[PDB]
Amino acid sequence: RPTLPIPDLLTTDARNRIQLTIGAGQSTFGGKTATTWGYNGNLLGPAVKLQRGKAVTVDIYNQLTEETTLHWHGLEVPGEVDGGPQGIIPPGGKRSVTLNVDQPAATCWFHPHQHGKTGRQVAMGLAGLVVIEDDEILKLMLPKQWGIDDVPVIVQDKKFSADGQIDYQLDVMTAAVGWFGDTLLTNGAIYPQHAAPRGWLRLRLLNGCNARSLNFATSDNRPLYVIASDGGLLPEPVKVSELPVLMGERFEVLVEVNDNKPFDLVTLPVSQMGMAIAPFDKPHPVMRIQPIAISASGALPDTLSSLPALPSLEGLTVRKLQLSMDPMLDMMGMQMLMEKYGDQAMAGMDFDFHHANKINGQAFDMNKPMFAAAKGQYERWVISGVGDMMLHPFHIHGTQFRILSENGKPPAAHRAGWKDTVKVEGNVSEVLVKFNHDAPKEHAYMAHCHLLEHEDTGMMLGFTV
Ligand SMILES: [Cu+2]
Ligand SMILES: [Cu+2]
Repeated sequence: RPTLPIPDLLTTDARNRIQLTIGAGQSTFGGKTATTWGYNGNLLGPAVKLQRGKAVTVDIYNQLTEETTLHWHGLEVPGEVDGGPQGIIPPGGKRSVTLNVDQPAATCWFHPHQHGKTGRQVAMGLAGLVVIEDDEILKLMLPKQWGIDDVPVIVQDKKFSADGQIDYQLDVMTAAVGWFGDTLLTNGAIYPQHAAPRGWLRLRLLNGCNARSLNFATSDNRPLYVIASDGGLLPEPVKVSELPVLMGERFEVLVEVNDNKPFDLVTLPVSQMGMAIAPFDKPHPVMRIQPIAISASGALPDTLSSLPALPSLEGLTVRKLQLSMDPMLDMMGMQMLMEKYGDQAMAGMDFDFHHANKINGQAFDMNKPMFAAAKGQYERWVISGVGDMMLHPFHIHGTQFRILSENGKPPAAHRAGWKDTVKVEGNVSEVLVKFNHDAPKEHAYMAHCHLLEHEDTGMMLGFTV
């Protein structure tokens, strides 16, 4: 196996600046070359490291021949630096943003948010990481050797043309069910291996797929200790045998490397339209873990953090957000899916498409924020997928929120801490959300489905603070 590539840990320079160059290059998948995009590279990006309470200025150089934006998914920052569809960086141009980090330690990420082209731009290779650190987390003695026992794991699927190029399309099928492929990448590589010291291994898992949900496990069924979610440390570790991860969600887990036998991190088949088509109809290797006898001292603490209590529900503003899809889109999309793949496309399951996906009866309008949310006050947002059968990992910019109910039930323990994404699929979810920073109509916050093709075809709204 190839060794697992490790995104460079990128810190501020002497003048508190960081440089990111967005550019086209070449990558190789199964010996066949593909044009790919990356941040400071051919593909994917670095891990930008940030400290709570410390400002940094990021200089962003768009070296593509098309417009793009740069969104910091998970970051509690004003709209002005949030990099939504309004944050155009012109081809060949430079834009600088100041990030004043004021949130708990977490693994966040960044990616484009170009109007109607987010799916393509992510599919082409653009994604990076954000490692936020604070006073508190460094006291825990968690594994911390970057790329040795503290390893990022960005898992993505791609579809390739016969000639080896990435095969991306926003068409009627993918507008309905999302863009998905038959090849799995782990930090850009096909089934790589990582050499992990005996003791404890920390994986910072990111589901960077456009539309594919994942469910992580190990090949020999050893447990995963979930220590962190989108927005940071849980109160204490949650021990699981498997870990579902929605598009754009991050979890950090520890895995015990307690002997010398190699094992795989795998993803288990999911029940989501399109996603159980072979070879994802069976458990699928993500990466091979090879135990090695080199120095490590990371540990699993009993107690990780203390989070605030859920706010009292009494008197909070409630906002309804009804997710919907044009029924003509669902029919045609599911029709083209069967025409392409056949029966397996429905395993586990019991006309201008460009504006067919909606929230509150409206496809995204960049010039029309849907509402003004309060600043510094909890609100209760109620997001409903009643009426359609698709999966909608619902993401809200400018915040880390608490899940009160997820798609019918109180959240699983490992999902009860800080989240920026909530599952919506045929039912209704509730979040307790607070915005610590402002966003004017000219640089509004987004709230949207993170199934990228849904977002690109209207399942997004803007809101101010
Ligand atoms: Cu985001
Ligand atoms: Cu959706």
